[PDB]
Amino acid sequence: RSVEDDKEGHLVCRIGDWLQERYEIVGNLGEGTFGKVVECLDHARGKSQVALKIIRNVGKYREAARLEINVLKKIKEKDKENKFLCVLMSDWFNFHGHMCIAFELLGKNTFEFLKENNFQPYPLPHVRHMAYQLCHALRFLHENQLTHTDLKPENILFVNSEFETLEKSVKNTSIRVVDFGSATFDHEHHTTIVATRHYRPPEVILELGWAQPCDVWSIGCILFEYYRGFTLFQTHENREHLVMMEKILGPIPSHMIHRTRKQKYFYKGGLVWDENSSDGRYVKENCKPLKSYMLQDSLEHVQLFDLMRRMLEFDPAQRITLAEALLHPFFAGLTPEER
Ligand SMILES: Cn1c2c(c3ccc(Cl)c(Cl)c31)[C@H](C#N)C1(CCNCC1)NC2=O
Ligand SMILES: [K+]
Repeated sequence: RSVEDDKEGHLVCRIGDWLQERYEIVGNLGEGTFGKVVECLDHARGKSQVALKIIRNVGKYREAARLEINVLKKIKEKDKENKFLCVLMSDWFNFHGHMCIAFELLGKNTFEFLKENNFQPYPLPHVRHMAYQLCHALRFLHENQLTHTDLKPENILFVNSEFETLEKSVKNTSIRVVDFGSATFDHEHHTTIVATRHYRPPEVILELGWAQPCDVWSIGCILFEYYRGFTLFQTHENREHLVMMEKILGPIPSHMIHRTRKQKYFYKGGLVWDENSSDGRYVKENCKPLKSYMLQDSLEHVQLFDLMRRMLEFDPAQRITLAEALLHPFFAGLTPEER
């Protein structure tokens, strides 16, 4: 039956409407300037649960999602045994201008969970299993001329976020990667600024080109966050961010300085920073060498920090690959099953 759009290009629909005389809406799950994501029953797969992404009837959002779908196709094509932890897309159609993409319902994101637990960090066993899934999934993606570009706790969902009480622990540490809306093939237009602030690597800030090494940094940042419960780089300005990195991580390689069109942030090869000034006192207090954030001395932890540091190399050409990461002695600590 006839549908309708609003003054802004959103499909008009609430809980109880159908699309394709197949999908029944029964929940709201997310919204934005892309459109809606609604829970549905696939009344042509015995009423099984789906997340349906419904995109605004607008040129740029609709073309953005043409590519989102190409990526999901490539993935489904490559991960037949269903083993590479990237979200399965079950369906996709152009509904009266609106692109819709259905996926398997999943549970809470690793951000929602963390904040529902008062920002106390995941045990290290959990950190290890999730780091492993993440390394496993994006390696798959990277041997397929793809880069995700927007990895963060919000974009990683528990299959099943049922928790126990202790302070909360997730019964099941299985996660999916999600939101391939930003993912770029090696051969296609690289958007310049990419990733959300906290998870953004230096070669992007310095506008020096990016590729797969972009996602590895994102992961290094995310693991720090799983391990401490709080972000590595708590800033919203490019100059402070580069200074925090240097204070947490070490001196930027001078070749990356020689090369960046972002000269404004540098004088005679040094970053411009007022140590003795409001923002100074704060970063001096708070931004410390990576090894300082270790919460215990034991091996598992040292093994973790070596991976994080390798994931957080300034020179993207130097940074660890995820194929390398998979062999790291941090991942000798894994059970048979967790393997
Ligand atoms: C709850 N949720 C959401 C998405 C999902 C994609 C797949 C699945 Cl199975 C779920 Cl449950 C999702 C969307 C995507 N991609 C995003 C869109 C941007 N942030 C990441 C998830 N928002 C959701 O509400
Ligand atoms: K923020």
